[PDB]
Amino acid sequence: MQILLANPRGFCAGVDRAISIVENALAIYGAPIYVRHEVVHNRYVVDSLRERGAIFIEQISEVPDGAILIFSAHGVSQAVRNEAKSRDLTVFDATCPLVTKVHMEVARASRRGEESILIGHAGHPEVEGTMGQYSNPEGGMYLVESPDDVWKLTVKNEEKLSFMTQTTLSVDDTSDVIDALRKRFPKIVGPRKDDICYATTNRQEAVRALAEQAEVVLVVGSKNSSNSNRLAELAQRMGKRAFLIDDAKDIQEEWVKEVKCVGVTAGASAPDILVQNVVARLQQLGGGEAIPLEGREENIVFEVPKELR
Amino acid sequence: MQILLANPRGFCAGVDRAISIVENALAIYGAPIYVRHEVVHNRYVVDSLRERGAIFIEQISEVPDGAILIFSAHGVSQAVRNEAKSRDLTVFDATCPLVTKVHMEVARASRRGEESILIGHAGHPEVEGTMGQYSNPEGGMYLVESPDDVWKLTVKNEEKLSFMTQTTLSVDDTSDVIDALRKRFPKIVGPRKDDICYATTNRQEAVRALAEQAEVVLVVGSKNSSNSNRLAELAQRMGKRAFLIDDAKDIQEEWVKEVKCVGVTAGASAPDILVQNVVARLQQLGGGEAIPLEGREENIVFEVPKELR
Ligand code: DMA
Ligand code: DMA
Ligand code: F3S
Ligand code: F3S
Repeated sequence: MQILLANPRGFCAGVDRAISIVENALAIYGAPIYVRHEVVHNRYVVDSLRERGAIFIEQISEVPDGAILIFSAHGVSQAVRNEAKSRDLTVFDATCPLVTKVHMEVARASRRGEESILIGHAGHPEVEGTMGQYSNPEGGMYLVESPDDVWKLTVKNEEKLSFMTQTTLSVDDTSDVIDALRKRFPKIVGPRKDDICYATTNRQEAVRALAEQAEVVLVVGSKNSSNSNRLAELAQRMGKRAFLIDDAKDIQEEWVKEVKCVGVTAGASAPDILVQNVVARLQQLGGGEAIPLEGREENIVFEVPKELR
Repeated sequence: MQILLANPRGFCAGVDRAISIVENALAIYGAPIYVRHEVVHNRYVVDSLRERGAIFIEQISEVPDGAILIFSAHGVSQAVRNEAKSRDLTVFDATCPLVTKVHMEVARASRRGEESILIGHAGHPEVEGTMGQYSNPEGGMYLVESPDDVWKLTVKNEEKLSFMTQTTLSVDDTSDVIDALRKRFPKIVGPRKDDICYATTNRQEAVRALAEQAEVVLVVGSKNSSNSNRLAELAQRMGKRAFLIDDAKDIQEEWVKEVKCVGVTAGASAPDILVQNVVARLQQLGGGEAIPLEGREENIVFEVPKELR
């Protein structure tokens, strides 16, 4: 059985920065360090940090006074940010710069009292944080997940309307939502294409290439990782059995039973060590040396705040 | 005399990467290493690299077969890229990712055969490279520098039009041109605001804050550096005497005599050592300890290609 590895795969710049922020905070201030929401959606990373003294909570009311709190890479609403500010807490923001970018556009629309539409998945922390940047009652902030949602949305004034998107969506599905938005609201303004980040776009391009060669695709990533789910979904849509797994232990023999070529990739929040263990398991199951496919080279790095070096 | 330092100032992520590409190529392959055009618009940087074995040329035809060629941070046209590709040369592209980003949009428009308008300064290498991404004869690629140029522009189809901008322009001036574009071509499409990079936006924001306290502003940068000139221009437009200088040696006593507060900043292509030397010179001219102003933190880094690390 041939083992192919998608390229690029794994850690993006926002995730590496976010994890480093927590690790450095722990090294500088020692345990415990509070983090609002899993720093990144990866069980291994979260479990490891917890073992190191990090405490993950969902609400600021779960954080003691005088404590150190870090916002996850997914970002937080202004309400959450203000609640933390009103509290006696030292705050470090690990929100990815590319999520913050969208936040600023929403804040701008809110200040102008102009309505905005966000394309994203309800319930996701990034959506909650981004929609949470809009506060002007005279305007409006709406969420749409599909063309159907666009088809039934009504706004106060479509002459002054803008849109933004979640950073980890399916490039193809989002394109369809945007087409619908422009057909429905011809005067709507937004980015050239979307707010989907480079890492998401690159990994989806990479898994598409992997899928046209592999019969089965394994995506290393946790169940609550949006970008990871989109990778598995993309492969499945291409007619390939694709599985989202946290570690090599989740691999079932039947999945690669008599398979001549299996492909492996990883979400933006999955550590390389997990991929290495998955490859080792596949090799125990008959796979040969892992072959990395040629791909788009990534060179972006986001540094931790000087205050945490 | 009080010395204030703008923040941020100096090296951006694109320049740091570009210089590192030339330095590492030299370290790995040794001299000579050929570079098309100045890697960055800074006399000191170019002179230093030349002293290290880099040979700056104007046309790829000046480069011998089997040699190593590097494209400057400003980018190159498709014609130049294809010329190098057909040659027996090892090519490393130091084009800044943020310039490449704009290149991609122009190529996209050319593919669709839709006309594009670039806001930029004629003669600049970045403009040459970006307009050089448009090839479709059925479309069109136009350059505009002012609102006036927009008023006089004639296009084939105003229904299918898009715009892009140079990365180092004046944020305020470009805003004026864009306002004119949308007023003239209501259906024109483009980015939310412009293609001015974070570094340019941040340095202009920083010099604005500096000029509010300083009576005189020294901008470290070469005469052919677009972003550097915009910093000096911004300070001068605020009513402060501004000087664009290559190094401490250019400082004239008369410029700062009796001056109570002098501010110092540097363009994206100027090394920090030059700023340190300028501060030293100002100190022997009566200046005190240099005081860094508080500013927007930058955390972006662009790694050199894996082959050159
Ligand atoms: C945009 C972002 C913060 C990505 C990090 O990956 P993740 O799996 O932790 O988050 P997501 O669920 O958005 O893919
Ligand atoms: C966009 C870019 C490559 C900036 C680097 O600075 P530079 O002085 O070398 O070039 P520019 O003339 O565009 O400011
Ligand atoms: S938005 Fe940021 S954290 Fe990762 S997947 Fe995208 S870079
Ligand atoms: S476009 Fe790139 S090289 Fe510097 S000034 Fe801007 S980052």
